[PDB]
Amino acid sequence: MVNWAAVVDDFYQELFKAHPEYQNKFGFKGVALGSLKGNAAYKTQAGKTVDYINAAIGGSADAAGLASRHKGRNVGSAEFHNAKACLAKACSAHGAPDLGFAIDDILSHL
Ligand code: HEM
Repeated sequence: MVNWAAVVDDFYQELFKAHPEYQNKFGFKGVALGSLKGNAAYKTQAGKTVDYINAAIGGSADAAGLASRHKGRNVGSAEFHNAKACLAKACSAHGAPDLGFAIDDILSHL
């Protein structure tokens, strides 16, 4: 099966490398990027991200609800466009399909 967990790990490496300040909104704020896999807050967040991807592909994802939740953290369209780029890189590095369609669905509610 597609190793979405590995894709997600690379995604966060790309995301926080390009936009380190985004990491301050998370429970693993301040943690060195190279050590995130050993952080409990990160493990939970990564798991939820993997789940969301599998839900988008599976057809059960609630893109409107995820979009609203992000707005509730002052995360909007600009951040998701940046994320779209980081995720494309991560997908490509693992021979996984691009997930732009899934991010676009979230964007349609931002
Ligand atoms: C590919 C793009 C993204 C995906 C698939 C994604 C997915 C998710 C998911 C599934 C959750 C859990 C929501 C829940 O528990 O109901 C979450 C939470 C969150 N996301 Fe994202 N997200 C993305 C982009 C971003 C970006 C660019 C930021 C910028 C800061 C961000 C900030 C947050 C924050 C602060 C939380 C809450 C963390 C917490 O509860 O400790 N997200 N995201």
